[PDB]
Amino acid sequence: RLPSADVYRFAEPDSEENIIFEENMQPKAGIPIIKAGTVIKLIERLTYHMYADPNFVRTFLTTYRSFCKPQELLSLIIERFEIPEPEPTEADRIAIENGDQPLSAELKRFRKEYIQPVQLRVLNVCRHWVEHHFYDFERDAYLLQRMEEFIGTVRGKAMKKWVESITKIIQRKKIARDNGPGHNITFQSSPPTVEWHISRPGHIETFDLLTLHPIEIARQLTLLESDLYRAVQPSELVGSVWTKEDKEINSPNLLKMIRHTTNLTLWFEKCIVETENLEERVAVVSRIIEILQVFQELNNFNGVLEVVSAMNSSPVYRLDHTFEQIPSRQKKILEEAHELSEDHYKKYLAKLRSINPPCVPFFGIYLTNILKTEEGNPEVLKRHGKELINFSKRRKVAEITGEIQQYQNQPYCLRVESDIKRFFENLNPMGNSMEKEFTDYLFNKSLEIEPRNPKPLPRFPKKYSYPLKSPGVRPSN
Ligand SMILES: Cc1c([C@@H](C)Nc2nc3c(c4cc(=O)n(C5CCOCC5)cc24)CNCC3)cccc1C(F)(F)F
Repeated sequence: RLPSADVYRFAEPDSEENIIFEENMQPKAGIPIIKAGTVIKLIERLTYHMYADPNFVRTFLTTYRSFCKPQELLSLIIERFEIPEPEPTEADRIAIENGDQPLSAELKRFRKEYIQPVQLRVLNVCRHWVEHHFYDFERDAYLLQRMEEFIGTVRGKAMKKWVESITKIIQRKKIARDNGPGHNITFQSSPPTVEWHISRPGHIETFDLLTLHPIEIARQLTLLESDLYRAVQPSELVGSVWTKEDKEINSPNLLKMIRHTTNLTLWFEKCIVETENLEERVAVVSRIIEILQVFQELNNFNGVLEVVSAMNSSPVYRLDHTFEQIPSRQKKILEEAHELSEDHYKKYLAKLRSINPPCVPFFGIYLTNILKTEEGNPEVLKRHGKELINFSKRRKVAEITGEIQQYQNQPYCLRVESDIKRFFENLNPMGNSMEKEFTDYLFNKSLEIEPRNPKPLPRFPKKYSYPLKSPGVRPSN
């Protein structure tokens, strides 16, 4: 029936030396769930003759980079396509030598019941690859040449529509190379006016924390973070690519999210500790809590928990004389914001699963859970002396990426202000410093502005030449 191992590797039999399945679920579901296997066995079951497996295709193509390179994958699926057909029977040879057509009964069967199935499943994998994962081919024009040489040498009536589907996707993605962004945008309620404060509209030189409006700070950062959140692809997280040695190649949108998070959070800390006058620093902290209010009103959980991160920082959290003068209202607001994180993020996930769109989810819990998954599961399971790729680990990370992805569909009914947007895109509080040494700077600055117990607090001069009373978090209705 099936071909032999000396001509075709994807016809080696299943064993505990080559595949492990999950026994959780599946009491003869038809399709088993692979816990682990060799890459050959994974590719085989990705392109199986008995069944299509679209959930495995998606999960595989999101994650394969943790176990297999693009060029290796393309070689493997092409090898899977190249099935050896059987030789004729002795009677069919006799028919051929007589000048007649052979009956060809097993060959006709094997084509219909093995080859065609596997080959159409290979094309299904290729089609999913060029649609949802085209960045591999954007990063590798030789990979694209190989794919297009493959797809354009496929022969057969049965393969025609798949080849045409794949090539239309490849051509459409080639247009995307020079096109880029556009306006789409699911937005439904009426948007507000842009709110303005000490900064006169367009006078970018004047823009600061206390001079832009706190509602508008929150709304433009929410617009920004919504776009940053929505730009991260699933595959950028698998293997923790942001902490591999090709991060700035292969985590482009992910590092932009991470760096924004760092720059805004350290900018809040910087704003606080470099205001050495206590009374001004209360105004700073109070304004950041008002930005947190508007983040809470917008359901930008990412912006809430960035302020939580700044206020719980070593430099800021010890500034007891500042927080003593923050009113009980704003203290309750920070307490409730901290409570989002308490008990493993219990209140966060309960709130997130009960609010209505739009939102920006907190991004850093997903990174944390992916790292816990990465550090807590082996890359290979050992069986019988052989090492099998832990695909259950990859499925676990892929599941977490889908919990991100379900919220990437929901932009805001907020008006963009392009100068405030560009201002916040260009935050760099550290400058030429690095994070650790900058936060040690900020901690030393904290100890300057509020010294420790038996050294009394000195009086420092003002730095703001402008009114420090906020306009408030209520809009100009
Ligand atoms: C509420 C607040 C906060 C918020 C954001 N922090 C915190 N708020 C609560 C609890 C916390 C426990 C804790 O272990 N941490 C630490 C986390 C690791 O980093 C070092 C701090 C921080 C906490 C316990 N439950 C009650 C609410 C920051 C500054 C000023 C104020 C205000 F009270 F003045 F408003």
